[PDB]
Formats: sequence, structure tokens, C-alpha cells
Amino acid sequence: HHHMIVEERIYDLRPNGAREFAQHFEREGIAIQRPVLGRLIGYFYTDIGPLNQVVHLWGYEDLEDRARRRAILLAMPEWQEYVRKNIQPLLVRMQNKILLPMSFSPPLPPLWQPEDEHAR
Amino acid sequence: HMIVEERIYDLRPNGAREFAQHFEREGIAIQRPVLGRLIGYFYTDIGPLNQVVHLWGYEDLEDRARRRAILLAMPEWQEYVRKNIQPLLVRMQNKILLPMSFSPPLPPLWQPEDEHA
Amino acid sequence: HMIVEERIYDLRPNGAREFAQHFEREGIAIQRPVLGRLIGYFYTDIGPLNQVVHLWGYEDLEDRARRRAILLAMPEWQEYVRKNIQPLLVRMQNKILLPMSFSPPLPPLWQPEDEHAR
Amino acid sequence: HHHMIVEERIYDLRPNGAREFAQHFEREGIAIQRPVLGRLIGYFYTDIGPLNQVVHLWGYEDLEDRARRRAILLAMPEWQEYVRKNIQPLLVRMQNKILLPMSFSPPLPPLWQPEDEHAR
Amino acid sequence: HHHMIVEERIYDLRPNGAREFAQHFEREGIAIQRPVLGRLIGYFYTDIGPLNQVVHLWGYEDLEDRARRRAILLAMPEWQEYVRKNIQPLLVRMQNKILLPMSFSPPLPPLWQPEDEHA
Amino acid sequence: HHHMIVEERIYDLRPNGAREFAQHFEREGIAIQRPVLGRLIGYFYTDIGPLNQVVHLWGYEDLEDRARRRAILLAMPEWQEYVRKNIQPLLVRMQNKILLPMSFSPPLPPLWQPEDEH
Amino acid sequence: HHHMIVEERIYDLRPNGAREFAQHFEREGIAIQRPVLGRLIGYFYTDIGPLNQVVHLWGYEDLEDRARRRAILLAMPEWQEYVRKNIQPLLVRMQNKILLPMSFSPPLPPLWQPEDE
Amino acid sequence: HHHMIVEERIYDLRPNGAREFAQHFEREGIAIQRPVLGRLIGYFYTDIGPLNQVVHLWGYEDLEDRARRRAILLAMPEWQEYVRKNIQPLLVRMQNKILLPMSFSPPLPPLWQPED
Repeated sequence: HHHMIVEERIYDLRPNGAREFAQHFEREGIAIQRPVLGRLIGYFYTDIGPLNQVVHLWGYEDLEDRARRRAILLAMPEWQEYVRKNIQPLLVRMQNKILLPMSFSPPLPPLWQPEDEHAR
Repeated sequence: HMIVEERIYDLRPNGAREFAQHFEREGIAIQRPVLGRLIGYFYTDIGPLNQVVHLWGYEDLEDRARRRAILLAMPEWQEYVRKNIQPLLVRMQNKILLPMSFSPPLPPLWQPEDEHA
Repeated sequence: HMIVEERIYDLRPNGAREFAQHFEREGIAIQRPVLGRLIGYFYTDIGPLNQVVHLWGYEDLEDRARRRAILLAMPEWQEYVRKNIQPLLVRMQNKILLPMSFSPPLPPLWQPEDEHAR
Repeated sequence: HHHMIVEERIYDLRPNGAREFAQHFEREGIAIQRPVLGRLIGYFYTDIGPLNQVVHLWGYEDLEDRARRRAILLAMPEWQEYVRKNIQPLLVRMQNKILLPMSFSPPLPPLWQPEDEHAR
Repeated sequence: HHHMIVEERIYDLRPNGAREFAQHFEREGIAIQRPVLGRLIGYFYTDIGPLNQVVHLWGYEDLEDRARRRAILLAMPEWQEYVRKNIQPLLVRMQNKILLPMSFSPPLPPLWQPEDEHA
Repeated sequence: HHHMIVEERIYDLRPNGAREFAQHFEREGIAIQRPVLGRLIGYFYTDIGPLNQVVHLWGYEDLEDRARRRAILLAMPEWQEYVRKNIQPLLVRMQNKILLPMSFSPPLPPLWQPEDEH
Repeated sequence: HHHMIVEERIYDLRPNGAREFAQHFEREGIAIQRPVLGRLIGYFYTDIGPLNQVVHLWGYEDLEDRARRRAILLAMPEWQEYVRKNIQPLLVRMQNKILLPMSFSPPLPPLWQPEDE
Repeated sequence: HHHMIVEERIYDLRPNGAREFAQHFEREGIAIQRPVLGRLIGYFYTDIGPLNQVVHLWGYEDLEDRARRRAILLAMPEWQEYVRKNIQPLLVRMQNKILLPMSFSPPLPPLWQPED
């Protein structure tokens, strides 16, 4: 897997907040974020377990790759405003982990290309 | 209308190395053809340590129940767990995740050709 | 193939009184006929406080899926939750429980006759 | 509800211990415990959530009733031996809660009778 | 111990809230609550550990005694309003447990008397 | 309260371990510990909530007074061997907190005297 | 180490509040607090793990001097007003621990001096 | 701070296990580990809070240097056996966090040298 890593991000939201969260991301947010970060493995909300939670997993070639990409995203005024206006009010708690794939785990997703965005 | 189960096992200290070794040598060849859609199998490097995290795709919760029941009843799987994984386990939990509209689609079922390759 | 869903809600401090009042006055008449088999609806006196605990029985997973989908699509339920219950909520969790062989069978389905006899 | 109370007991077990736990109770333990305590509302193991967990709810007419029935159970040599031999090795953590029914919650299960035990 | 019990209540407060919580009980709240419940073993705030936390231990003869006295307290409008106005804005999370004394643990205090309120 | 402090120590034990724990401290443990540390406010085990837990509260003049007395107890071979033989096998988790009494909270108990032990 | 002690304070903040927290401390707050408490070993915010969290470690000669210095800090209206206006709205949860250094851990750092400010 | 990071590692130990833990690290372990990782900011055990816990903070120039140096330590048989024999029996739970220093936080300490 050549030092590939996966960041799992886990956000606890205000009660019944996941629906608006996903609405913002599908309409606006994921077009900002996915081209920059690159390799979305999955973006979910919880149905059974800890409720009002969003779970998303992103693949990077290594930690440096993650660092460079998250800094580019963080420096985007469009991203900053999008979060401030739409997502910030829904947040309660945030946690992340760095996950390393076992040898039989699937390979990294390919990088999101602008043709993928046009295909949505 | 796919669903994803996330299973989160906390292991005994420094037990992730052996845990992965058993699954590559023997365990995943039993488990993956039965459950069908492995999205990711990981161990933590930063955060809660000595933890393995695995995400399994199913068409719905009934599909999950049937497939897990098939696995659970296999003596090969039972023996595999007893002899190799059971002593490694400390805590287990799971959650059911629902993909957002832009999240990647339901993967194909693991095939015999995938194993032999 | 019976399953029981346990739902555990942590409320804002001292919020259970209003929570149960809403469900007595309005809420349970909406929810219980749809979901079908209430096993119990409680609040805590010892343990984690400002917590409500409710268990709902279903014949199977698909029975749960269909009945919860009906409930959540009802605009009367959506508005009830939003106006009365959502401001009292702090945290929500649920578990899927499977009954051991000796555990009681499912309650019968809630009938209009039951609602009328309240 | 005439001061009715419900005790929820939540036991976390050794990994994959619920099967043996259930076996011991269906074969032997519940025949001891249910007639003494009186009103089993439900006895479960988890399938989604915290795994290796058993959840059981017992109904009592009031706090005196619960104390009296539990004291009788704890004093029984048969119960003490059954727990020590069969259940004690499977236990990791135990918690309980005292629950109060809302007005619309079902009434107490009837007391378990010998006629119930015989036709199990 | 003649089979007495102790209830430990643990309240997590909004940040830096314990000083005001303590002031409300010193000026007003404990005069309402302590004569009704009976036997305050201790009322504390945390300095090391979980911060912004108050811990209080109440003695009772048994769980039925506890439920009778707490019912009396909760029915009092003066208590309900004292809590609602002053304490409720400070609360974040609440928990309790029932503790049984070991045989060498001290006896539980006598009941709070009106002479104690006036002293 | 003259800067009085209280330490609450919370020990989670192996299941059904509190009975044996209490027996050991009744017969021998508390006779070593209480004179040295001085002011036992309460020593309990849990009945409802987190089960298999012991909770004990000790009063001190300050955190230095806590440090000196605990340092004395910890150095005692009699206490080291009692804990190793009888208590250590029963322990699962240990935590402690420093609590400050509110103005209306009772005063600290007096120092345990040898007369008390008699 | 002659009974040197370290206090670790752990604050969970409102989401995305660490940036404002650090800004208030770099511009105003740390100039009040550090000269009084004396020995800042580290002030951090989390990047991986529990997010929106600030971790800070304060060294003291002992718990008596910790108490004396913290009581001085807390009685300062400048500190009180700084916290009420700038930090209070950002706080969600606070915890602390008392840590004892192992023999090989770095020694007690020197007091922060006006020349350092 | 030039992208410096700090790793905080938090180990929960078996009851009363911190004394033996420290003894091994002072007698044998920290001689192995510190020269390799380079920048120990602090190595502690708890006295008040969660008990039977050791907390240690390691400085790194960035996560890339962290990964390089930890990979070097992990591959050392001397470290592997030291851990397996002496420390693993004391461990119950492990967690870690990546901490970023604020502008006023102390700088990256120097690398540990064989003279030290």
C-alpha cells in the first residue's frame, strides 16, 4: 500500500442535524472539498449507534500529502465561508484518527477529477 | 439503498500486528467471500491505539443478518476465531452508517477470481 | 426473528418532565400506532439523569425499516418533534437488542381500541 | 403507575461471551432467577451497538419489593453457586439504572408462576 | 449501620459555574433543601479532576425514605423556582449513584433540625 | 474551612469483588490506613449505578498534608504487603479527585485517635 | 526531581474555536497568566485525536506553590475580565491532572522573567 | 514554530503498575528510545486524575520526521524485546494525540546527544 494512510473524521452534530448537514454537502460543500482533498472513501451519517453523527474517511498517500492538501483547503475563503455559514451551527464534537490499511484492504480511490464533478 | 457496518475492535496492547497476520494468512479468505463487500480494514496509528476498524457494505440490514448468520455458523470460522483472534480481543462495538448521495456506490461482491488472484 | 430497538435520549437538565408531558398530550398517539409494539418508555431516577429510555419491538428488520419510514414521512410527526421534542434533546443513541430464548414474546400490535381506551 | 419501578441491568461480557451466557441462563439460570425476582420485561444481547453486552429489565411494584426479592435471590446458595461457576468468568463490567415508567408505558408483567415454568 | 444508604449526586456545570452555584446554595438553596432531605454528608466542587463539577452526598435510611423525601422537595414551589431561576442555567449534565457504607465507615449524620438552620 | 481539602478515590473492581474488598479492609486494612491518613469521611461500595465500585473520601488540611500522610502510608511494608496480597488482585481501574467543601458543607471529621480504634 | 509537579489542563472548546482561543492568548492572555504561574512547559491545540481541544502543561515546585500562584492569578480582575470576555464563550469542558516526572524527565524549567516578556 | 509537532502518548497501566514501568524505563528503556526519537519534552505518571497512567510528550520537526524515527525504533530488536518482556505486561490501554504548539509555546528542544 506504499505508506498510504486513511483519516477517519467523526462529527457529533446537534440532534437531527445530519439531514441539513448532508443537504449542505451534497448541494455545495463536497464540490469544494473533494477536488482538493482528493480520495473520498466514504461519507456517512449514522443510522444505528451514536445518532446525529457523520463519519467520513479520506485517503492520502502519506501524512505530508494530507498536510499539504488540508492546508490548501483551509486557506480557501470559499471553504471558510461555507463552513462558517452552513456547518458550524450544526457541530457539537469533532474527533479524528489516522488509520493504516491492512494488506488485503482495498487500494486508495483514484483522485477526484473535474470530469467526475461534471458527471454528478 | 446500501448500508455500511463499521466494526471497531479494541485489542490487547500491541496485538494488531498478530491480528492482521492471521487475517491475511487465513482469516480474510474465510470471511470476505461470505460477507461480500469489504470497504476497508485498518488499524489505528494515531488516536485510540491497538484498534482495528473495518467497514462492510451490505444491500440492507436483512442482507447483513443473513450473511453474518452464514459466517457465524461455519465451523471453519469458529475455529479460526478461537485459535487466533479471541485472545486478542478486549472490546467490540459496531454502528450502521448510511452513505450520503455523493458517497461512493455499493462495491461488487467479492468473487472467487478475486481470491485466486 | 424478533428484534428490539432500545433508544436512549439524554435531555437538557430537568427536561424529562416536559418531554413526557408532550408525549402524553400528543406524541405517543402519533408514534405508537405507527411503530406498533412499545415495550417500555421510561426516565431515569438513578444512573444517568435527564435520560429517557424506550424499547420498541419489531417482528424483523424489514418490519422496523418499513414502520420507521412511515413515521418519519408523516408531517404531523416531523412537526411534533421539531416544535416540542427537539429543543429538549442533547444526545441520542440506539441499540439493536436480540431476545434470549426465554425473554417475553413481542407485545401485540397497538390497536385503535387501545388508543380509545386511554 | 402506583410507584412501579424498572431496573435495567447492563453487563459487558468477555468478547464473544454472550452465547455461553445465554446458554447458561436458558438451560439453568433463569429457572432460578425469574421466579424469585418476579417480572422479567426483557433479556437481550446486543447485535448493534456496544457488543458482547447483555441487557435485562426487571419490573417491581416499588422499592421495598425490589429490595425484598433481590435479598432473597442473593441469599440462595443455588444462585450463588450458579453465578460463581458459570457467569462470573464471563463478566467484565456491570451497571444498573432505576427507571420510572411514563404514564403511557405498559403495566408490569404479571408475576411468573409455576404454570409458566412447567410449559417453557 | 442499621442498613442506611448514601446517594452521591454529580453535576457537571457550565464552565466556571461552580462559584455561582455555590453562592446560590449558600444564600438560599441549602436552607430550602437540607431540612427536607435530612442528612448532608458533604457538598463539594472539584479542583483537580473533572472541573466545573459539584459533588454532593446525602444520607437516607433506605431507598423508600429517599424517594419520599425527594418527592416532598420536588413538589415545593419554592424549590422548583429556586432551581429554575438560579441553578438550571448552570447545569450541563447530572448523574447519581447509591452507595452502601462499609462496616467501619462513619455513621450517617443526624437529621438536620431547625436549631441547626438558626445556628 | 481553613483551606481543608477532600480526596475522593474511586476504584472499579473485578465483578462481584466488593464483598471481598470490604472484608479485607474490615479485618485488617482500615486498621493500617485510617490512623495514618487520619480523617475518613466515608468508605462505600456501589449498590446502583456503576457496580463493583468502591468510593472513599478522606479529609486533609491541604495537599501537602495529603502528600506527607500518603507518603508515610505508602512506605509502610505492612501496607505494601496487605495491598499486594489482598487488594491488588481485585483492582481494575483507579481514579481520584480533589474536592473543596462549600461553606455550608460539614467540617472535617477529627483525626482518628487510637481510642477510636479501641 | 525534588517533588516538582506538572499540571496538565485539557479544555474542550466549541467547534473551530481553538484559533480564536490561541489568538486571544497570544495577543493578551498569556502576558497576564504566564508571569504569575511561572513555568509554561507547553501550550498546544489538537490536530489529530480529540479536535477543538487545547492542552497546556504548567510546572510547579510543589502543590503548595501551585495553590499560591493560582490563587494570585484568580484574584486578579485583569485575569477575570480577560477570561469572561474572551475565553468563557469558547469553553465547553475542562479537566486537569497532576503529573509527576520520572527521574529522566527534563528538570524544572526556570521562572518566566520580565526580560522574557 | 516551523511546523514542529508534539505527540502526546497516554498509557493506562495495570493497577499500581507505574512504579515498575518507570523503573524499567530508567534502568534500560529510555537509553534505547530517547536517542532514536530525539526530543522528550516530558515523561510522567499521574498522581491525581486517572490513576495508573503514564503520559509522555515527544517533539518532532514534522509528522514525516516522526514516522521516520518511529519506524527506526520499531525495527530495533533491542527495543522490541525490551517492550515485550518488561512493559507489555503492564499495559492496559494506549492512546495518542498530535499537538500543535501555540506561538508563545516553548520552542523545539534540541536533539538528545550521547553526551546527555
